[PDB]
Amino acid sequence: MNPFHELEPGPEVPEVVYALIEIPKGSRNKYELDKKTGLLKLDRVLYSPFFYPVDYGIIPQTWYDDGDPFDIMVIMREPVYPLTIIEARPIGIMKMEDSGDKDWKVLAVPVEDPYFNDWKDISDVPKAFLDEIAHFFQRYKELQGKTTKIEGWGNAEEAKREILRAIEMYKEKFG
Amino acid sequence: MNPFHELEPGPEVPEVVYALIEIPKGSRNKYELDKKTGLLKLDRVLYSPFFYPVDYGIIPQTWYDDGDPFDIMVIMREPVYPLTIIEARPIGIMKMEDSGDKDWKVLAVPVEDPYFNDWKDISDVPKAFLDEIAHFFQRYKELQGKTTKIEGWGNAEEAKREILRAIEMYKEKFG
Amino acid sequence: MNPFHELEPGPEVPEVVYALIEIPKGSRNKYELDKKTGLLKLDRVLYSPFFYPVDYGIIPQTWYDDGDPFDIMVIMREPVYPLTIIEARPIGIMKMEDSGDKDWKVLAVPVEDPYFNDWKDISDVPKAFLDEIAHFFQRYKELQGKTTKIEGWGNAEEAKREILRAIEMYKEKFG
Amino acid sequence: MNPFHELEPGPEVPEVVYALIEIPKGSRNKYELDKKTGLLKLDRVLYSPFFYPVDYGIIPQTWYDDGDPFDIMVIMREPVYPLTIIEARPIGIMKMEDSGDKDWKVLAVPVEDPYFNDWKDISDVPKAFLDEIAHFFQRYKELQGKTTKIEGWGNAEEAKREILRAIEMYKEKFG
Amino acid sequence: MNPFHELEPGPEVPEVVYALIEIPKGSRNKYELDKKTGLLKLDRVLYSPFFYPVDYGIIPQTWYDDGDPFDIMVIMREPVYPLTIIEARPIGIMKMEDSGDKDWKVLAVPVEDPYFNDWKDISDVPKAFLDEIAHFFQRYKELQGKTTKIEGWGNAEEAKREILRAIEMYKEKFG
Amino acid sequence: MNPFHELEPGPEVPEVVYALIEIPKGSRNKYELDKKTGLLKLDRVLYSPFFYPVDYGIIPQTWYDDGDPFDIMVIMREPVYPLTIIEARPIGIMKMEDSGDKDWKVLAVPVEDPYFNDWKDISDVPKAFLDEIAHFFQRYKELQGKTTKIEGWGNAEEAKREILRAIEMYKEKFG
Ligand SMILES: [Mn+2]
Ligand SMILES: [Mn+2]
Ligand SMILES: [Mn+2]
Ligand SMILES: [Mn+2]
Ligand SMILES: [Mn+2]
Ligand SMILES: [Mn+2]
Repeated sequence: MNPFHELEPGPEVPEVVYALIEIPKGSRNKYELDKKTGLLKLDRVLYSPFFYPVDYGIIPQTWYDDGDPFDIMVIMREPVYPLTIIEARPIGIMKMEDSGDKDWKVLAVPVEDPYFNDWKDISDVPKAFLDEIAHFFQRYKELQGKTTKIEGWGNAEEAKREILRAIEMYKEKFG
Repeated sequence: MNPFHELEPGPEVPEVVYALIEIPKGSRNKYELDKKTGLLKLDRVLYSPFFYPVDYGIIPQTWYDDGDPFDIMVIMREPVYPLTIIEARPIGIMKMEDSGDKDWKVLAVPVEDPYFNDWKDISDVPKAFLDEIAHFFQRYKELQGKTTKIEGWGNAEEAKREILRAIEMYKEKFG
Repeated sequence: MNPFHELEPGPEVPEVVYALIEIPKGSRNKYELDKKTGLLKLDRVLYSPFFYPVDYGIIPQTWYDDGDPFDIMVIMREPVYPLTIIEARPIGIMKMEDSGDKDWKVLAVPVEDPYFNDWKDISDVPKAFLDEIAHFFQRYKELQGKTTKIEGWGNAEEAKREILRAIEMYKEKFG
Repeated sequence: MNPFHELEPGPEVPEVVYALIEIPKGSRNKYELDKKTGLLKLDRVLYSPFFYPVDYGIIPQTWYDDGDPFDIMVIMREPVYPLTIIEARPIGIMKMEDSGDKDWKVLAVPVEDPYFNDWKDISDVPKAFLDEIAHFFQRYKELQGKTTKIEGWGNAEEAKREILRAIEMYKEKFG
Repeated sequence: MNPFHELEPGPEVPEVVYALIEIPKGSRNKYELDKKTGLLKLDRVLYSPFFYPVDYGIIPQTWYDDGDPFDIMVIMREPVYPLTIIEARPIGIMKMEDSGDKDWKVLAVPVEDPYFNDWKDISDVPKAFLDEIAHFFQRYKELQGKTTKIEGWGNAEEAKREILRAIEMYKEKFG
Repeated sequence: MNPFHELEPGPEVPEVVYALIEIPKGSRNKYELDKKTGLLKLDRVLYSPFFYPVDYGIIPQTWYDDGDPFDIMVIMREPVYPLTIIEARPIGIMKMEDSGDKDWKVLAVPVEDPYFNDWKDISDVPKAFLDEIAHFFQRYKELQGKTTKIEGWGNAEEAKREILRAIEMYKEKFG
């Protein structure tokens, strides 16, 4: 029972996808779905006193250029628990490379929080909030000798194209 | 692996049942067991700044008039995590309709918290605490245009009859 | 010393005011400044499982129609501690009556959280969030038999005029 | 100003007293009012992984056999912040000796939490909860080599007589 | 899907084992893996206001003298969620009997928290921290009439011998 | 009264100093004592999702090259509340420049937490923890366009000399 393989990418792809959350906002512990058992695993404790600024996880049945499930960041007011599924509306995409392939990350809002009803595109997000997320990813591995370049942000349409591409990559890899 | 179908309704039905908790007390996020995978899912974020006043979930292998597993509310001092099983003693039952069928909810205490040892019936609960729970359910969907009528509270015996009825409903539906 | 009397209403009244916080967002306990002494006092525990949706306090050296210091609600991502001073930009005002008294409340954002840099008027707030604040005040005293009437929301300009009026009422009262 | 000296012992002594809280329920840090100044001070960190089971503080303008202000324990569902004033109804008293000193402690409920409306005497408290409070004081200083003797619990009447006695000791000491 | 049987004892036994956490540090609720379904279950609420001083759980595919999976205590700065796997370096072992067979417990640190990089043996732990853990286990069931004798602490080498013995016990019992 | 002016620098200067805490570990809100009044004020919300890695405050009756009270960082397992006094043993000093000003900060442990009994100098601190504190100050104002230079860490002896120097600067400034 590995929810990464068992759940479909979403109920109305790519307008609404499922986000399987691994890390709640506010966590300094970096969790991930164990590849084998699908249990939650501690990947590492961040080397710096930083916390995930968003609920962070993966879209089920996706694969990406970086050889991982496609990352998704969901803006939740109250963080969820790890392994919670959220119906999420993609509104943009963070463009970054940590190495050699794209490690881009979808930015999304919960469909079922009315607070975010008018958040439909990247332009709807407060600039300082985008800058805080980009900064987190730019620096959170700095003490691990890792450097990352944030290229910028793409819009909702680009996010949705990339989601479809990641769904196709998963089908091509696993069938 | 869906714990709703896999776990028995309880170790000594209906004097002690299992409560599979979906929502810890204090949550504004309304979680539920995903029908298909049995993973935790965000159903919605409550539209108002209210929090679940009890640990809330379902009794495994039950079905009810409203076409859902039978709801159970467990009074915990320290909330549990979602998907935690609690051995629970039914002490009463909240009578309400949100629509057209009974959406009644068992009120229970943890067998293994000695704080609640003398809580055996509805009359053992502070009146204001019952009124706070009823009020939560009366108003928590008010901004979703939903109206609910709380009829009142039934006693431990009535709660136990309803649990047995819900166990029979599940057997009749699924076998 | 009593901070309600010792602090000025703000550093750039009424464009920027001091909010002296009594109740952090997420509190079910209703604290209030004892103007006998400067000390935080538990006014009551809310009768329902509701939490303050905003950091809630008073503007120093103000008074109001309801015989209290003028209320201010500050939108904070991370709640502050009681008795914390926040430099706040008024962006609107909630118009409500409590138990027959005009009991309006300023809505404001923290000047020094860049997240809110572009919140400058009431139209900048998500409608669902305004609705949730109003609903809270509509229902939080319902089990206490008290009645509130929410009239609606005024804009930043009206909030600022009310601030000036409340500043004069303090002079009228104590001066 | 020093709130231990500036506040009265209560608004309706000894039926209702002020509890000036030093330690919120759930704290492992042992705070205490610095009666040099009014300020909260870290007295120590408990040597064991135990937490205060009650909101713990002092009654203003009291003194006691052990050379401290008279201790009061308030049963709060949601803990208050340190230095919060609570209007408290004494319902009993814990009789204990600390390091050879009479060090009894009032047990009280908040007047303004309707949850506790019918708690008026020591027989209203769950026995397991009384046991847990006593056990905490029995063992919390064990790694510090200190010995405590818990004698038992007295009723509301005895608590109130002790409150009056402690009020007179303050006059004897400072008056 | 029972993670106790499904996961291997560790990636580099016995230098690095997997710790499947049942109870996060700070919990008063005592959780355990349900024997049958492998869901988290509330075993009991501790009878005293004590909290687990470490993240507590089991090593997968182990069995011990006491007829349970072998216990492991992991020192985490930020507690994990129940059912999280942690790669853990054994540094010592708490020797205790609660009854008649050894109920010894491995003490470990997370490999992937650099804070603990130089914690490799029992001598690396602050004495007061060992004393706090031993005290917790000595007293936490005191109100349940249970008495426990803490014998002392063994070193990293002894911990590793015992882990290997527990791995062999599991193979002998289940195959 | 203003605790920065009313409290002495410590009970056994400079071996033991008072730390007046402004910011609890784990805070993203940057609080500071308003030396206009004694009151806690929100200075800003950090622009990045970082949290203070230490309990952060000032030493009473000190002043410094940067025109502020001398900064002190206290390593607390459980964070204290703002405005809490902690008796602290200096063990080292972080040497850094903020915006062109010498802005060094004492590192200290609480005298009354036995966990830290053997932390008496800078070599007693895990290197990763020193690195995480420095990194925090290296990057926490990066989105604010401010530059900091971390020089390194000095030992307990140097910290204590700096404390004496800062005590004299307060006399120079106010005396
Ligand atoms: Mn990726
Ligand atoms: Mn139902
Ligand atoms: Mn008002
Ligand atoms: Mn005493
Ligand atoms: Mn064992
Ligand atoms: Mn400085």
